[PDB]
Amino acid sequence: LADLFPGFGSEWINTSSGRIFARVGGDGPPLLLLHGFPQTHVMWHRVAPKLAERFKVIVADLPGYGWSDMPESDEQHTPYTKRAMAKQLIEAMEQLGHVHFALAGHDRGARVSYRLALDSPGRLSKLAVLDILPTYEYWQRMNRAYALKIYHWSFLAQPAPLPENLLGGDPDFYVKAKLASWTRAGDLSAFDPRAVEHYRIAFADPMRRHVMCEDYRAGAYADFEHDKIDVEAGNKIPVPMLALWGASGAQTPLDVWRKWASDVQGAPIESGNFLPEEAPDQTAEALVRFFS
Amino acid sequence: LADLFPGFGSEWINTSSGRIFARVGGDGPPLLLLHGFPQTHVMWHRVAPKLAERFKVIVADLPGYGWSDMPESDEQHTPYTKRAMAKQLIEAMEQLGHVHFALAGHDRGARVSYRLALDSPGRLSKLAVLDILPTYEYWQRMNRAYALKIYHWSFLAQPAPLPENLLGGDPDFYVKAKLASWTRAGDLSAFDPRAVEHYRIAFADPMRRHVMCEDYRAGAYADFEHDKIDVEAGNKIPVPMLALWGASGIAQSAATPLDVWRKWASDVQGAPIESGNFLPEEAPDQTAEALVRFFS
Ligand SMILES: [Cl-]
Repeated sequence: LADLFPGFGSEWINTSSGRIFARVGGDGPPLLLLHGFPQTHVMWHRVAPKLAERFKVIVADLPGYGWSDMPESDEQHTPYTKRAMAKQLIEAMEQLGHVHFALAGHDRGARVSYRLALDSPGRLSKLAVLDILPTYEYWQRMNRAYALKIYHWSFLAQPAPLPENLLGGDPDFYVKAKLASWTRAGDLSAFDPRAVEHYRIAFADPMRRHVMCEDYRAGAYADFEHDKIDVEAGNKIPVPMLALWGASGAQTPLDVWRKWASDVQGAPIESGNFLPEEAPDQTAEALVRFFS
Repeated sequence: LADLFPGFGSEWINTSSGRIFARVGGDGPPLLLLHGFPQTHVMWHRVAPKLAERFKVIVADLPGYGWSDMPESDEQHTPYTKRAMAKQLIEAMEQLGHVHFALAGHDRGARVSYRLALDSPGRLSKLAVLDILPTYEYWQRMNRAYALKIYHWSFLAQPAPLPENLLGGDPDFYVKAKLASWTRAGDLSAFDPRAVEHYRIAFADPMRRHVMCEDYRAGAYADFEHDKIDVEAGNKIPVPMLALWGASGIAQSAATPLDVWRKWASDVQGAPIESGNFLPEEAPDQTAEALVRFFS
């Protein structure tokens, strides 16, 4: 497996729920980057160096993902709820002495990120979310068209062992097909082959796949219920926010986030749903300018 | 594989879209029975003998299912649309000299049946649909709760080869889990083990699994569009109709099925029966009685 982060160290960070793995580089104000599904921290390999010019950049594997430990789940999928993941990553950041930091997330990591901002806004100076709407909004939008487009939200959330059993027959094909399907190009050409190998190796492990299903089960149930409480309470994120999204993938995303946050700017980028790899120069530029 | 219709004949019926396999028994008015997913004609084995006491019973494998031929599909999934399946089965019935007949369908076969009644009502004396609402009605109900409870409508409709690839690793496990999960009890006890082996063997063929995926792809697209045209036009089935459904099945999930069917048909009756989604196997005496009384 290739080292795709020149000048970055490798850290295992202890928490009460298990170790969080991170690549760490740069100096200056602290910036945490959180990947999503079906990827690992290495999805930031194209943009993290530009960020590390100006920030101390911490590129973490989500709880249960990549090389992070996998806490044992339960009947409500608790450690893979975004609330729980946010609490664990707040603990990890405290181990480094970071109790107020900047945060950017993509996909599931962006879900952790806006949940973190709702639950513990004092932890964040600035927030970026990439290629997402709140989990509540996806579910509110779930008609025939959406059930077909984002079928994996219901499929991966089916009670165990249904998706686990299916995913084990040929995991390489499934993860490579998802990676390609969600890009503008519809193939693997936006990715570094070395990064695809990281994703494939992670996805090849049945325990790692079970975590992903627990993540989507949380997304269908507890995450949705947490979001619903905020909607009903009229809670809006007060942290300055940036919403970025691939125009060919979230997509009016800024209209949606304005209902969820009181200080948000945003922009589409010509890309599918893997912005930091499909449009790394654009994405890095927007993030550097926002966080500075 | 076992003979579950002892005494019944067999036919391999030619049509422009491929052969239809059927077991044929009894004597009297013609009655066609159409199975669904993930099953074959043998799911009628517990009610078919009783019906054969009063009707000429034709127990057919759906186009692409069981031992019927599997036509090559196309970009619109045409031969596995319920419109096309109904045309094909109309041809098959004509080969037998049946141009006006009674019809009962279950699950996908019931979808073929109500589409048949919408496109070609003159072909049916009476119609029974088991364990279903119209395809349009399931999609209209699509929200979070529904998407989570009936995931396979969207899963199996994903573009090929995604579900085919997933189902190929351990097909026995998936189909046996579907059969058990959709029964009242949640196990395989409602089935004759010999019938389960018919279902398992069919599902073990990748070409048969591909057909099933095409069926659900049609169900997500062309079948839905066909249904949408009829309900937006206010078209109702004029053929006298019976709707039966298992109380624990998904046709009675977020709907009162008879009220749904009254939107689609101008002369409909029906009733729930205590059962999951496999009425003719889970509640055979009750199902057989309802059908005999209705078609008589
Ligand atoms: Cl998604």
